[PDB]
Amino acid sequence: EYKTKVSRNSNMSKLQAGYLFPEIARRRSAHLLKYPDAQVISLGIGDTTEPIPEVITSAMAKKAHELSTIEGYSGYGAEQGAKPLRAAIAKTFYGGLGIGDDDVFVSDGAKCDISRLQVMFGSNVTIAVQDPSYPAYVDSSVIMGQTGQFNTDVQKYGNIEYMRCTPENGFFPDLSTVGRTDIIFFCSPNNPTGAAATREQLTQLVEFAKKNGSIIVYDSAYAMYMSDDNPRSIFEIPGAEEVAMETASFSNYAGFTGVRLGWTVIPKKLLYSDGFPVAKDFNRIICTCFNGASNISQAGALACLTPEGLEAMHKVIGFYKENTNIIIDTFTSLGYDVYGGKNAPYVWVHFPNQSSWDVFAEILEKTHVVTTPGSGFGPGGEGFVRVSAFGHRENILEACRRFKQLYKHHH
Amino acid sequence: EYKTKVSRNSNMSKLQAGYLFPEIARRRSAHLLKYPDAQVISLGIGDTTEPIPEVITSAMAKKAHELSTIEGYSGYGAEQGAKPLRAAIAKTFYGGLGIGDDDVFVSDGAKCDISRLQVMFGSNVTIAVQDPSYPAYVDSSVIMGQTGQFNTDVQKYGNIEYMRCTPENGFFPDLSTVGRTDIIFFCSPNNPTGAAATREQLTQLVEFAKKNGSIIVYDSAYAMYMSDDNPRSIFEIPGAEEVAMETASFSNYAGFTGVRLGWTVIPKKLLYSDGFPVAKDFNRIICTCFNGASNISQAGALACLTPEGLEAMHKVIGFYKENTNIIIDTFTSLGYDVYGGKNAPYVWVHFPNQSSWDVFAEILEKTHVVTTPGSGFGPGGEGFVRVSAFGHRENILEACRRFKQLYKHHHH
Ligand SMILES: Cc1ncc(COP(=O)(O)O)c(C=O)c1O
Ligand SMILES: Cc1ncc(COP(=O)(O)O)c(C=O)c1O
Repeated sequence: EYKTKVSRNSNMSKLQAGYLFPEIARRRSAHLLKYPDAQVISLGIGDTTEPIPEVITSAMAKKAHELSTIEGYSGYGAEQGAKPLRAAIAKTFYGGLGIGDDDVFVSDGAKCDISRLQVMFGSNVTIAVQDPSYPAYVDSSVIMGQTGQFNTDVQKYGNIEYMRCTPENGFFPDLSTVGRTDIIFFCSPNNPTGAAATREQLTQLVEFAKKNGSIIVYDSAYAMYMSDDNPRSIFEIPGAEEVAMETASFSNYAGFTGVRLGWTVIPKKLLYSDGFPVAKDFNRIICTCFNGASNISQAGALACLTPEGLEAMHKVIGFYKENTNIIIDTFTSLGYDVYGGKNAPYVWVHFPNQSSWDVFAEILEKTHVVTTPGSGFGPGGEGFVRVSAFGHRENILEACRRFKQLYKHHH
Repeated sequence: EYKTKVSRNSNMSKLQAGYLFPEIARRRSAHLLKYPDAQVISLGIGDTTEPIPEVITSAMAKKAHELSTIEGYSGYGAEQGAKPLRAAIAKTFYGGLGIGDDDVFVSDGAKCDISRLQVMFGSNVTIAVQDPSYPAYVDSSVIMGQTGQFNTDVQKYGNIEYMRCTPENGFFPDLSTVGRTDIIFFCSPNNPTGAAATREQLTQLVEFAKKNGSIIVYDSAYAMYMSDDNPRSIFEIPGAEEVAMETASFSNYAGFTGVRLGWTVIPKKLLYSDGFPVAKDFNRIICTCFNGASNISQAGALACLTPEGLEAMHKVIGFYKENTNIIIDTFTSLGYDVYGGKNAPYVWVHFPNQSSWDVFAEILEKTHVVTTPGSGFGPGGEGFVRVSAFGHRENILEACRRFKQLYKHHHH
């Protein structure tokens, strides 16, 4: 066979396996070939299942129709997003926190922003992550050349600072043990533990970044699931504006997982060591590497941030929070240590003396329920399994009855 | 003021100015402050102006409504795109060229794919570009670290092979003079020159890439504007499957500039030097750095690839081709050497012995028409201005009447 003379990107070779979620999808597909009539219930990837509220879809349908008219047609939009949407985001989520419309950048989702932020930061920064955490932070770091190879003894990539988060520390790292890095990725409520940092803990985090001259990338994608009285935005901590940016999404709030609409906020006072504003470089990246979120998706997001939109999202969130309680009760009554579920739509279940890939396979084989192995979120995830609360009520109820039946005489 | 201790990305520092199109927007604004009552006509950025066909927007509205129903709701899609859409793309545009559904990757636009491909290739490859060409290829290369500093003497970033395309070489590089690189970005019909490579030229291109062991990134975003009998896909050249990929969009076909939907095709036989298939690394990128094109946008694209969708896109394209003819005739009758226009919805007008930024400024100053200076597309664009044919008919006719009044004493 012919081969080119182009060298494969050595950062791609570093990656230890495929991305977590497609690999779960692969195993689900294999299972369905093995048992074509299996009634599979999917609680692995956190994919929303309930319809998008009509007030939101009507707005998208209306925009689509307007595109067929002379007066309603629009072409390229500003890569930063429509001004009225940036304004609605700024006031709805950051009103009174000193965030301006120009600090908000509308994206086609938070996953995409994590990678565009990483292009911006470039190959020469070092990163810290919660351990466990959402796998995109680590993988985007490897892709951009910020790391060494995967070390199989400790299950870590070289040159990444993995901050230890455990049941024992309430899933917040001991910052006195964490080494200095350029960037700190911090998710609250955290995926997969469900842990939400308190005001005191976030104050420690900002003080730590300030002393270290670090940039916090704060992921608030589950913040509207907060039940405890904790801050929902990093900008609620005075001084955050000098050290932090925030990324979020409509995915988990309006069921926009397939519609594609999120945002990032980068404050005016966030500067590199030469004084250059970080926001200006992010603007260059989005003007060069992106052409804006879909106009229809933007029209949907605008409808979300109205009294009727917020009421509709609140209801959807409430439904999923009810699902979470069902799942919590099931595993608790079976005698497992169960974490999270209070401030997030998933639960983090401890399975001692088994690898989480083995647990995943066993649950899928015996109950036809898809979960997420905890090791997929980093080495501190080993021995845990994440179970999503996103599903139709009847499916959540059925998955729990399957779990109880399997584990009742054994645990 | 407080500053972090994080070093600015040295590749961002390398960039010479802002992206071209935001810079034009800046000058347009400043012009409106100077002339508050001016009736500005924009023939600058290639932004579509006519409504999307109803057959297509109806499909998008229907999908939106379906998302409000139990049965019609869908969440995350395959990051690679809906299978029926990959299948429709593969058959409509590549039927008989040996492209499978699994070789097609649906995106939210060609501009985004170019930068995702650049993340995949990484910082250690070298690139070649047409000179002139669409500025994202160069700028994405600088951002990824593939270049040296900008040299102001020659107006070029170090370590990029700029392949000069001129009236004297028929707007196709003299490949015998082009140095070896890893990647060759090649756009046909070309933006900004409008030139479409012939079957013979593309054959030379594939032969060149094969001998150099290069990967061609073929940009066909204007291929449906083809009037001459020239190939529309690189995969029409036997051997292309070993050295080429293709990136395209619905932007210029259905007015999807704001809707956001494109694709990239990477064939099975395209391998890095260690035998690893390039498509597998692109798949890792789009599964890690992207979460799929919008479901609504995909439903619109699926509706494009039907008898009714194709007829409607044909009509839209035909309207812009007629605008292009109006513009060509105007500059021709004014005594200018005018290029492109035949196979693409823009015209590449020669203004020799002037700086193109100066010509840009003069046209805007006197006629209130925005164009694009050729040097925004690289040093090989110096001496030319690109004029877009995207506009309402009355706006095209009015711009042409203003050009005629501006330039009537230049030639007899
Ligand atoms: C922790 C976390 N970060 C980022 C994302 C990416 O979200 P998006 O759907 O907007 O691309 C997700 C998925 O919802 C997530 O759970
Ligand atoms: C030559 C060329 N390539 C790529 C693009 C990007 O297209 P988009 O992101 O709208 O799909 C354009 C603009 O239409 C272009 O002119």
